[PDB]
Amino acid sequence: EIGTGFPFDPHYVEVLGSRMHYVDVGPRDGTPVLFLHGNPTSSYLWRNIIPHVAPSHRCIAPDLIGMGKSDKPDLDYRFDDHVRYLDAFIEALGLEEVVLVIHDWGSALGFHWAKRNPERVKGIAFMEFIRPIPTWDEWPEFARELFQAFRTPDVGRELIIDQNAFIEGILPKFVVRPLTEVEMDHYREPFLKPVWREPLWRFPNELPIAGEPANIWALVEAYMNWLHQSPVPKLLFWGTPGVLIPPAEAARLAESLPNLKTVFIGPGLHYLQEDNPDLIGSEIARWLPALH
Amino acid sequence: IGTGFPFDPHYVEVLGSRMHYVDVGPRDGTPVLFLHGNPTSSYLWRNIIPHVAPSHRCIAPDLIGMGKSDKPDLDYRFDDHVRYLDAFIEALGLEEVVLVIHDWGSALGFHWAKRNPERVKGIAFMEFIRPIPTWDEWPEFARELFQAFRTPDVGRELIIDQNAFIEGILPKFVVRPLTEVEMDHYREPFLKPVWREPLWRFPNELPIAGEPANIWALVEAYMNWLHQSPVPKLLFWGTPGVLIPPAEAARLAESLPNLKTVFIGPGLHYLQEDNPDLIGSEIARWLPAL
Ligand SMILES: [Cl-]
Ligand SMILES: [Cl-]
Repeated sequence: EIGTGFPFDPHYVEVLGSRMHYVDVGPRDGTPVLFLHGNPTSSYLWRNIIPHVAPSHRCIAPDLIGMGKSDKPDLDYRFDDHVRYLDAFIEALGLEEVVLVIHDWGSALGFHWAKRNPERVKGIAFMEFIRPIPTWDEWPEFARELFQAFRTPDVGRELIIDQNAFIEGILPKFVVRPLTEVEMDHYREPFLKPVWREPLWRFPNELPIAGEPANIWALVEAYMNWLHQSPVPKLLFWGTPGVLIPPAEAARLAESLPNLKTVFIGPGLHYLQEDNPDLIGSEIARWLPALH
Repeated sequence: IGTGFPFDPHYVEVLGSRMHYVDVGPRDGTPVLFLHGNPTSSYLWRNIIPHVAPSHRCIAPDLIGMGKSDKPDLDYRFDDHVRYLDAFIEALGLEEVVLVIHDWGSALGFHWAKRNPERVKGIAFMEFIRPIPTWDEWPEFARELFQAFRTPDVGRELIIDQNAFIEGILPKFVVRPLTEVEMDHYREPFLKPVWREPLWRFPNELPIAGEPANIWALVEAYMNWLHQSPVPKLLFWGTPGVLIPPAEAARLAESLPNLKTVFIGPGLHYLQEDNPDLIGSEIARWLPAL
């Protein structure tokens, strides 16, 4: 029964201004074994191979830049981009000599690194690796039309980006046994529809206005009532005309909040820190010792 | 007004995610906890912290999904932020704190303070979230936009597609002009993302029938190196395979020096998913001989 779990603590190293994730298990010394995945996978692909090797050797399995749990900087993600990031990853880890275990585009990276660093490679295990394919007749007939479409302008991006054809189509098509839903979800995870700007939209939809949404209205009314009764020392900064706290609200708070000091900061709307940070910071500093 | 952000990054793992935070000033004493709101980050506090750090530890987290913190798959409702900030505070082992809070950071800070009243030694606040009884009390110059933000479909087109909260509201809500350097700090966490670009670029780099020529030459070059190199080699292959069918495995057995070959049985391309135990155990048996 082939394992679906990924029982590996995350490790990250900063590389050319981004972070790359990697598996790092086994002893600390000896020759490390460096596992390189390809498209559209991650170190997840090695999850059931690493445990055979970890008892005797250090196992390092990075996620290529833009993949797995690695950062996704704004690159073209051409082969040369992957070369740069993997080169810097190996150097950031201070690796000397390695054994390579490589697959697909990770094999193009590994072989290219090995050719440039032959003294540092003690062995290469490889499988289903990138070699020059002399004609499309040498490409498997059952996947020829699809890969030709991937390489066809516009249509390739529709299939791979809009329809996720490489994860939903190629990946199970190129495994003989059936992948489970848990396994597909691990492969889907780095490429789900991005969170992106969701937090910025959800916040205004939570603002407590005219009783709605009711759960936030109740919670905010509760802490406003707490503030009205609490002896906690309070410091209010307000600007004019303000947004949430106009002058009239500042005066209401002066009437209603115990133990309140109020500072007017001058012109201000909502992000008062951008209009008079020096007064805000200096007044906080002056107020803090009075809290002893 | 300074535009730089001269604070070393710190990260802490919270509920499976990394949260970024500023941590400056003395390492002990009561800490001052700065909480930003929408659509900002610890960057909002960059010119206020230096007044406070001489006397007190200053901690300024980026809320989950914002700043340099991770972006897990959440709804990003208020309750999500409550959970991650609660766990952030406990992860740092904070006991008593002074709060300095703004906007949704004030809703988070006041709500935390009410639930933990023994641990709050003071609260500084500004432009904070309070119950707004009617839209009448929302300033007219921003009222239509916030009504639109809360309208189905329209609100997402504005905030997500057009970045209205960063490109519109943020400078609308500062009296002086924000500089482009400041705008770029505020834009950075929310730049249009990379997404699936690597998945499409890879098949367009495959060396097939000579193209693309730069990859063809590079791949030919390392294949020529492999054919002359004495390095120990171990090839796993399956049937029918994809890139390495049986006839190609046989050709490699003839042409590569110092090669051991292992047939794994049925296999196409991701052989690790069809026979991981044979691949892993054969690598383990092979490594001592190196
Ligand atoms: Cl908001
Ligand atoms: Cl590919």
